[PDB]
Amino acid sequence: MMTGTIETTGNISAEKGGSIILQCHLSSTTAQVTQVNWEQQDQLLAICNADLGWHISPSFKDRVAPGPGLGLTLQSLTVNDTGEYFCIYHTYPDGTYTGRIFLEVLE
Amino acid sequence: MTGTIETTGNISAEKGGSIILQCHLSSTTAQVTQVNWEQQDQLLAICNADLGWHISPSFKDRVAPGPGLGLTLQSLTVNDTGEYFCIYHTYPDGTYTGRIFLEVLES
Ligand SMILES: [Cl-]
Repeated sequence: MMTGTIETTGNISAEKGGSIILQCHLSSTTAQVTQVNWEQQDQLLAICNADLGWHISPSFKDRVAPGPGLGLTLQSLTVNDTGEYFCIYHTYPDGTYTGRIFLEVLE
Repeated sequence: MTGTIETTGNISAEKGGSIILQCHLSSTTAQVTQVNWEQQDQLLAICNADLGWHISPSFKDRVAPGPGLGLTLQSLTVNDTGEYFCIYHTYPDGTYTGRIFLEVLES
């Protein structure tokens, strides 16, 4: 019933120390994007709210720049950064769409 | 981090009658972007701070918005039995979820 789909930047590799762009895109729906959250299973990274702008959560402020667009740029990568990241689009009237990216930080 | 959700709890109600599902978000000053009413599988309604109520079309006959941020179900059937979720999408806090289990009865 819900027609939106999400593309993402895929399952990726960067190396210890570097940077990476996390990005998604919502296709195939005319619904309004009211907010995008970036999260892990257990943690919030950042929110773009259509009305209010970007908020980066304090534990990531140091090493995360908003954008480009609705994406996120991770800096100073460590091994601990390995795992799943999620771009969560909150929309009206369709509701929540979620894309997934797996990151692996290399030895 | 700081918010908590009260709900109307776990409920029994009678085949054919009506019920109010309600949640309240406390202990956070964060702005509520919208509140989704969902089952595990499906969206029932969204109340969005800018756009107002959307009642999802397949539920329009049996779900009336309100009171406030809650939902009223009418003409319950045994299928209506299950989990309902009130999912607050907020800035800068993120998502808080309240749970309500509905068990619908004969006699
Ligand atoms: Cl807002």
